[PDB]
Amino acid sequence: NDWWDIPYPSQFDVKSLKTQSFISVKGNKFIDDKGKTFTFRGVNIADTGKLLSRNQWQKSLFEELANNWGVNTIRLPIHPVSWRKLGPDVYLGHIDEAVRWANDLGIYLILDWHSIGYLPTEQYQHPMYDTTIKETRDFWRRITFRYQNVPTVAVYELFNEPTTMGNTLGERNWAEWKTLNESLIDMIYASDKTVIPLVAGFNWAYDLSPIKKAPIEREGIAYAAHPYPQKAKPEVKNDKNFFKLWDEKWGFAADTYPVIATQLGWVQPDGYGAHIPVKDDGSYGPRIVKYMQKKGVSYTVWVFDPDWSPTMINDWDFTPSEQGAFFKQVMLEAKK
Amino acid sequence: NDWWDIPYPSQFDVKSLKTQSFISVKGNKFIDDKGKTFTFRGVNIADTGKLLSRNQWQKSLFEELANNWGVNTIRLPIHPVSWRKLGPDVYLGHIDEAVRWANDLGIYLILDWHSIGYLPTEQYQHPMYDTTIKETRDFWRRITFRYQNVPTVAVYELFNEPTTMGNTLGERNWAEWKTLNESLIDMIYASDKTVIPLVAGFNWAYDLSPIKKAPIEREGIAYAAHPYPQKAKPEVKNDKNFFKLWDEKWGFAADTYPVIATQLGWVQPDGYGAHIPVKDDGSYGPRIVKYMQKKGVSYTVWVFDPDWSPTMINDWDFTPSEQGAFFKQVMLEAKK
Amino acid sequence: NDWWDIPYPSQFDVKSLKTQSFISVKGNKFIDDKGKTFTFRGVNIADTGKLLSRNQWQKSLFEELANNWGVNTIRLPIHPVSWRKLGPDVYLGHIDEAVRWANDLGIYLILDWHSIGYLPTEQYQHPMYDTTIKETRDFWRRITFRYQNVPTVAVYELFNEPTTMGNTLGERNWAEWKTLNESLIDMIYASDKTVIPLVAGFNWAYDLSPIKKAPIEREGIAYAAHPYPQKAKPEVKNDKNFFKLWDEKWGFAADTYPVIATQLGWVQPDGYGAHIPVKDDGSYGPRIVKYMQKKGVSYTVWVFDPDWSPTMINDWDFTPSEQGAFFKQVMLEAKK
Ligand SMILES: OC[C@H]1O[C@@H](O[C@@H]2[C@@H](O)[C@H](O[C@H]3[C@H](O)[C@@H](O)[C@H](O[C@H]4[C@H](O)[C@@H](O)[C@H](O)O[C@@H]4CO)O[C@@H]3CO)O[C@H](CO)[C@H]2O)[C@H](O)[C@@H](O)[C@@H]1O
Ligand SMILES: OC[C@H]1O[C@@H](O[C@@H]2[C@@H](O)[C@H](O[C@H]3[C@H](O)[C@@H](O)[C@H](O[C@H]4[C@H](O)[C@@H](O)[C@H](O)O[C@@H]4CO)O[C@@H]3CO)O[C@H](CO)[C@H]2O)[C@H](O)[C@@H](O)[C@@H]1O
Ligand SMILES: OC[C@H]1O[C@@H](O[C@@H]2[C@@H](O)[C@H](O[C@H]3[C@H](O)[C@@H](O)[C@H](O[C@H]4[C@H](O)[C@@H](O)[C@H](O)O[C@@H]4CO)O[C@@H]3CO)O[C@H](CO)[C@H]2O)[C@H](O)[C@@H](O)[C@@H]1O
Ligand SMILES: [Cl-]
Ligand SMILES: [Cl-]
Ligand SMILES: [Cl-]
Ligand SMILES: [Cl-]
Ligand SMILES: [Cl-]
Ligand SMILES: [Cl-]
Ligand SMILES: [Mg+2]
Ligand SMILES: [Mg+2]
Ligand SMILES: [Mg+2]
Repeated sequence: NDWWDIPYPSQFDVKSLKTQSFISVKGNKFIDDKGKTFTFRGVNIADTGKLLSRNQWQKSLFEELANNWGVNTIRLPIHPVSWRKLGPDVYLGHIDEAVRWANDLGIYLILDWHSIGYLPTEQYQHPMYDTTIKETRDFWRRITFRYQNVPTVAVYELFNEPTTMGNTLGERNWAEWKTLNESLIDMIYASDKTVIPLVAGFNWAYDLSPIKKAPIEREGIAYAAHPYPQKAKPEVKNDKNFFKLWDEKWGFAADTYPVIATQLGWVQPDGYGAHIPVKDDGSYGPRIVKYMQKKGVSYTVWVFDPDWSPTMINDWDFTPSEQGAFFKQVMLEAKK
Repeated sequence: NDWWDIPYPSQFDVKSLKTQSFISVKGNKFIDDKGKTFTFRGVNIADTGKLLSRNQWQKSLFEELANNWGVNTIRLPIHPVSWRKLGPDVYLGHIDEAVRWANDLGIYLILDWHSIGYLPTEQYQHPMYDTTIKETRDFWRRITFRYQNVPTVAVYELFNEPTTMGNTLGERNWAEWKTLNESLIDMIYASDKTVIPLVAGFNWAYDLSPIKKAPIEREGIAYAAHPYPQKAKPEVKNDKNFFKLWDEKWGFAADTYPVIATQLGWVQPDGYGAHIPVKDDGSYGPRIVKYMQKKGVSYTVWVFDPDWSPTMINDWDFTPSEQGAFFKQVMLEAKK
Repeated sequence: NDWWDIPYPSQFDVKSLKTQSFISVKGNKFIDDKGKTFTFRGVNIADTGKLLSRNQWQKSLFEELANNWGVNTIRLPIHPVSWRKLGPDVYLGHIDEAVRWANDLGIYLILDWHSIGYLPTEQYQHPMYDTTIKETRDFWRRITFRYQNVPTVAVYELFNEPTTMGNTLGERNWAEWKTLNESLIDMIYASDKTVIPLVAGFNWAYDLSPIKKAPIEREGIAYAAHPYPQKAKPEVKNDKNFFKLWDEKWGFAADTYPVIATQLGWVQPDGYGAHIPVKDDGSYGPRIVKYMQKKGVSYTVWVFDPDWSPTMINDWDFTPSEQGAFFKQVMLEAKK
């Protein structure tokens, strides 16, 4: 009504949660607050607004994943268009639901500001990802305040997929991107020092190689990787050659910092919603899992949804897709 | 209708005003155009839009202040949300009213772009204060053009209360803020060299100390200070200790440049709309007045409104509040 | 409907066009792809949205110009307010029409992002020109993608008229403007290397003199000039004195780079829609044409419209205005 009476914001009520360990960074590993090494293992679900539109934003979704798919983590890809469409207040109210659901089940959330493009020039792959530096800062300001001292919310993934699309969106420049990530980290750490910022490299969060010489100059962070099957292109398709290429671009990072592969997965080239870079004959599955397990790398498969591809499920009865069936058994075995 | 026919803007008609002295900066003082030392002494009123909503935007308001409260100055806190809500054209049309009313009564206006936060990152304490560098420049561009050669409009207070809220809004950086103020000053001086820009420091316009080594590198400006009672926190509460702390952070500035305390005031801790940093037992009143009178510091008390706190009045019949009664007698005595 | 289903954009179908030479830059000249020196000679028409509003956006308009006025070029001044009003999708669909019409007639288009002001501070002469760096980049991103490999679209005129209006809009700074143009060029060249970027100087695209020491550091570009009659102000009004002043500020550029005078023209001081800087007794016409022909300078007269001034026509039956009659004969003679 009267703009001067608009309330100041409130923080999530931590008393509403059951006891749950905080996850933290220690050297190249995540650890829980009992000191035990921890690996994020789980899935993406679709944007909250997408799920709400078909009445699929429900605790039953989290229960299925925790109880039947072996997950300890769900990644929420918050699309800026949806953040605007629902509005911050309403969107945050739904994130609160996810927090309570995850907490009840003893699982963790990665909050992902889900854009694709080059934030320093504010140019993007598609309008669903459109944002500004101002809006991006404000999202992280609001999130960090609201979820202060909440162990369930473990990771703040600052910007899903940095890319300039062959420099059509701007001139990719590591120093500039590094500085902007450091700026976001500083805002976050000023508000909550317990959360783990997750930083991505260029080429759609595939190339971490700039961190060899110029890593982000902040402690307690982890690095993202999106090792989709068609990103590495060896002439001879075997474990050794893929492993070497992955090592060069992103895997080396796990020697020094924790790494979360926050997107990975495949569909057959003639399968549902097939597109570059997610097409594969299936051999990628065992290979990427072997690689990640060798390096202790964390992961959230894309995507546990029957509409968005590559799918893990064929329907809302959770009939597994090819990749779904594969990762389900991997996660169930890892949980044991 | 057709965007190509939208008129270019017009300037305030100076022929509509009665003769009134221009106020200017000379060394550490303000002077009128007869050469006599001048002190701004007055009050804030509420945002124009707030007053309009209850039909309280009236000349009778200015008349009460000039005739009965001893003021020579009114500060208008133009909130960006209200600037947008009324629209520039309509808001400026109401500022024109204030100009004619003030001019008729021989009093002056401070125009305050009333935001709280960190403009370089475009992050703010509350959405009522939300703005951008672009909108802020445009506000000053429009204001400076419209009120060219108008003596009644004396001071352009560029940004009410700079703060990063413990670096949650961004990393406070004096060089960056100094440069941005210099940029705004350059736009203003390109359009009207007679106006006085008023520059604020960090910690909600409390800390001017960076100007000891790095003052804004422009002539004819003054500095703002917001010495609310709870800003200085001496262990022993007496004149000497408060004076020393005020000296350290803002009072020293008055030795070299003119200073306007554009917000100050108090309410009892159990009084109406009490909040940090405006709570005091009342002893602050005599103390801040003694301090300002000693240093020749100008001031506008916050706020001459019965709804917005700390109030100077309890109702629209102008029943004085505690601080209202106090400052009313101070201003009346100073006017004599 | 559902934002995740919003289509990715498509490119203009080059198979829809008849064969037409590409125009390119070679040293200080334009050449066609047969190697012959080429001069752009033509007119501006009004903004597409302006023409649509009165049902004047028609192929008949292009046919009149190509068949009866001797043009080989039409400049389209795309106003940001109109880009927003129609929306990118609809505006681009109308530009597609112009492409097909021009191509059919064997003539070329200059696409002009038609703003006036200082892009680095995002401050402008009038709201019809209002834009941001983000919107400007996005316009060029969309344009370059859509018209890839289209010979008909020859020139991308990045920003119509740079000016700070006496530094009221910001502090003019060549290094800053040069860098921003280079940034836009890099985005464009990443998407289509065949197009010709057209760069403007300060003082409403009049002053190219900064390029003597600090030219844009990219190949294949041309420079704009807007030599309106009142821009040069010799005390003695003859060819020699105007030529010298034009030489100093913009004409020298044609010695080293190709130049397009993308706005020029006049109306009598007591004529229709007369204003600075377009007022002249008519002697300017022969003088500017003589000057341009001497230097091999390309041009598009402002403006072939009966409402927008200075006009080339008095009505939609194409009754020529004074300047219209003059330039019509110049262009017809040049075409022969
Ligand atoms: O396009 C060629 C280039 O592709 C590059 O890979 C991109 C890839 O990283 C990206 O991965 C994710 C997106 O992050 C995610 O948003 C998207 O979700 C879609 C979903 O696929 C649709 O079914 C649904 O309707 O809408 C959602 C919207 O979020 O899922 C993909 C993984 O499938 O996807 C984009 C295209 O969407 C890829 O462009 C690659 O890195 C380059 O090498 C390549 O040139
Ligand atoms: O919040 C803790 C921190 O407070 C810091 O002080 C801030 C103070 O400087 C600021 O002063 C003014 C505002 O500038 C002014 O906008 C506000 O007006 C309110 C009014 O109080 C309400 O009654 C009304 O409904 O809405 C108007 C909107 O303009 O009045 C205050 C003075 O009372 O106020 C803010 C809070 O509003 C303070 O945060 C302090 O500097 C820090 O040390 C402290 O940590
Ligand atoms: O104003 C004083 C200053 O004028 C400066 O010249 C400007 C001049 O370059 C500019 O040229 C073009 C504009 O680019 C173009 O947009 C405008 O179109 C108008 C048209 O004139 C109207 O009839 C119509 O209704 O609306 C369109 C909107 O696009 O046409 C002019 C040429 O006539 O025009 C502006 C004013 O419109 C000039 O300010 C000059 O360079 C300075 O020296 C001078 O101080
Ligand atoms: Cl990239
Ligand atoms: Cl594909
Ligand atoms: Cl601060
Ligand atoms: Cl309080
Ligand atoms: Cl200029
Ligand atoms: Cl004029
Ligand atoms: Mg947390
Ligand atoms: Mg004035
Ligand atoms: Mg082309």
